[PDB]
Amino acid sequence: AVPANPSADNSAKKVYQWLNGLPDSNGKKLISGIFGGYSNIGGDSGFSLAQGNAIKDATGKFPAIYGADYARGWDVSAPGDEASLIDHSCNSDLISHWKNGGLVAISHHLPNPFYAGNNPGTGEGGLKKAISNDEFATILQDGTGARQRWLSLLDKVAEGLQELRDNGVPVLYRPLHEMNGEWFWWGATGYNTNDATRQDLYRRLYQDVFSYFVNTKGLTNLLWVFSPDANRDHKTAYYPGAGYVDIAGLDFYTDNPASLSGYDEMLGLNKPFGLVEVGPSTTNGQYDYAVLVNTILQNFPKTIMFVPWNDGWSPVKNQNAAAAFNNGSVINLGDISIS
Repeated sequence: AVPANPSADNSAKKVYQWLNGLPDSNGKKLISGIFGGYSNIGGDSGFSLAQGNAIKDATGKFPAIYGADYARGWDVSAPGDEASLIDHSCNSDLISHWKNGGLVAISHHLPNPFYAGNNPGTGEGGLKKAISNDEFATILQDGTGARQRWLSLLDKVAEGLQELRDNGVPVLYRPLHEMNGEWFWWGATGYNTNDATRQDLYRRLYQDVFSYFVNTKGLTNLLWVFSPDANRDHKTAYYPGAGYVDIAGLDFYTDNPASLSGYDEMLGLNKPFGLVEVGPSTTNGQYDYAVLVNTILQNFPKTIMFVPWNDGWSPVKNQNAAAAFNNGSVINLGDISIS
């Protein structure tokens, strides 16, 4: 099994190979992570090492994967300043993390390129502003204002991913996540609706990102994550195909960790599978993270990573983080051995 980009650099190739071996691995086989936050926002949700350091304090382990998100799609910008809503100053810490033997994961709550200023007259940014199939289609038509903002957004993401490339850092790159959910602009029109033409447009949009980044931007360091929402239907209806995807993901929020649906559907892709976003439904500090680690290990053994979200989803703000992260089968920072 080789990366989807035929030009994948050595660093990305050796990581992907190592990920492909872990379900067969006797000892450690389940990679830990945390979401460190959003690049360049204030307060607890902002990116820093704080999320990791709090887990080191609670568990004595630093998560193996540190996640950042480049974008604040919930905020409006000036029309023509849309790339202001993408920031990658998080990269400096992510590079130290790779250098200490951790892995880096990038998502982006992208602004909605259909709207100048990412401003649809809604009272906020267009992150969760739905658009029709006709409106969505304009993001893929040469010469449109939507396509121009789209590429401008992509350029500033690419800038950040290129810096990481130039420091020899492979990236678990998770674009256009939870696409089978009705909430994001890039996602479904409806709640569990089977819209073939939205499905086709999403596949086309993901493929647009893939070739832009693979050809034009020479982003050799990316392992492409396709992570639908575990609590919505038509999970693989949005799959762009084996040629576009390196890692199969689910975003999995629940009060009962055993209730995961989509597992065998997603194993069908024949890709390394991860719970690339994880936490409770109810943000009340009762979620048992040791239960999750055991439930994975016993019931979803092909699973090779778990990445809790930040805030009230963090193991720190919940139960038995220590037990979860010190499980004999868990890979934390310091535990990764690659040729």
